[PDB]
Amino acid sequence: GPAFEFAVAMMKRNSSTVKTEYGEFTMLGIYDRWAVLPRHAKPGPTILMNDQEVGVLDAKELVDKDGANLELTLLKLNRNEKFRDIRGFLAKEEVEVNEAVLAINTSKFPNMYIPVGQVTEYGFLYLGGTPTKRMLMYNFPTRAGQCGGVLMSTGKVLGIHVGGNGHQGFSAALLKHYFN
Amino acid sequence: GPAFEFAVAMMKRNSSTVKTEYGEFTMLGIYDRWAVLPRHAKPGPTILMNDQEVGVLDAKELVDKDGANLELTLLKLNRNEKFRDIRGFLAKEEVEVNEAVLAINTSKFPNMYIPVGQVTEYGFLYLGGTPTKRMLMYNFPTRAGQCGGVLMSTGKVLGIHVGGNGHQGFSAALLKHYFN
Ligand SMILES: *[C@@H](CC(=O)OCC)[C@H](C[C@@H]1CCNC1=O)NC(=O)[C@H](Cc1ccccc1)NC(=O)[C@H](COC(C)(C)C)NC(=O)OCc1ccccc1
Ligand SMILES: *[C@@H](CC(=O)OCC)[C@H](C[C@@H]1CCNC1=O)NC(=O)[C@H](Cc1ccccc1)NC(=O)[C@H](COC(C)(C)C)NC(=O)OCc1ccccc1
Repeated sequence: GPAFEFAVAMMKRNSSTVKTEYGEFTMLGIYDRWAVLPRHAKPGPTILMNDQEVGVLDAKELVDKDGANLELTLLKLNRNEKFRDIRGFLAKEEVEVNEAVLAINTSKFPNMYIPVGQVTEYGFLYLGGTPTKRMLMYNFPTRAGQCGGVLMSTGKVLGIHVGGNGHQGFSAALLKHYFN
Repeated sequence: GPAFEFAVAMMKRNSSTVKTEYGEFTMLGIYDRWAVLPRHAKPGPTILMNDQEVGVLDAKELVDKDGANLELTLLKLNRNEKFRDIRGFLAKEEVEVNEAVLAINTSKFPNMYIPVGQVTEYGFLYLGGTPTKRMLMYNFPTRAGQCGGVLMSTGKVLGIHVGGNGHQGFSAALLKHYFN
């Protein structure tokens, strides 16, 4: 009940629809001009953000202390408007919860809110052939076009949805310390 | 974008979670003390409505002019509070649209909003072995616990979700003339 309302306010204020040469994704703006997409979105020097071309100034594919893939790209947008700073709402570490909401917003799946239930610290996953770390697993979403979806509980942003197989979905943990 | 907002206001004001001896469903209140569930929910003389026992005074399984199943039960609740009258928001006939929202609200799937895309007049269906009429078909929902979900576009309630198979979902058309 509350998770839904937090989720709507967050998406309203910080999410956008993004098209890359590789598909349509949900994008979350974090602070300043920095936003986040799944690594596999591979944004080029320009993206379509809500139907509008927007330059990308820099794009950092995140990896851990040994170079393992984290499956997220941080992008800095070439736009004058700043995002509402939501770093305070980011989890400091991998979070497990009994109930979470996955919020997806594209032209194909507009305003989609999915209660995903239990979210567990899955850890290492061979995702699309790529060794990936800091995965959060949940049951019951799992369709093309949903990546970038934002995983949340009341008052926290836990992750960004990056993959799945069957009734299982996987988010990359979205950690406060990634930002700066 | 708009369909989502209409859908939230409708669920907020007219939907409830119902447990019968046969499962958990979304229930929509229509006017006065009359509400609607899928036929297969088979409500008895008492139901749990939002965690609270509520008497049922009468329950009518709808069929057409030749006795074909329509897969809906109209129930009259033994409670003093009246529902906000939404008969004005009901479709007068089977409606086809390119984009619709399916809204499901239970303790298991709270505050779930699914953009289901194209909704077509499927008509006759052998649903769970039962010959059923006035079905609306859409692609991409389709899980146990989602029946009773309310199918809507901006400003109209089209149907109530009753079945599915694979990536296909089916609503019973919710027609204005059923009420009175
Ligand atoms: C979101 C992005 C998209 O739509 O693709 C455009 C590039 C999409 C979401 C998943 C598809 C099925 N369910 C989903 O939630 N993500 C992907 O397709 C992932 C893309 C990718 C990520 C990381 C590295 C490289 C590519 N790929 C997968 O999720 C992949 C899908 O495989 C198929 C065959 C089901 C389509 N899944 C995967 O590799 O899972 C391995 C696994 C996990 C758990 C148990 C068994 C196997
Ligand atoms: C909602 C109610 C519920 O959870 O069951 C508790 C009683 C549920 C929703 C569907 C389940 C799978 N996807 C759904 O959206 N509804 C049902 O289970 C239906 C119950 C019912 C309705 C009407 C008369 C009698 C019973 N049953 C079905 O949807 C049925 C499911 O069959 C399985 C094997 C997939 C579980 N589906 C069906 O009969 O479809 C026939 C069909 C339709 C189109 C193409 C091929 C076959």
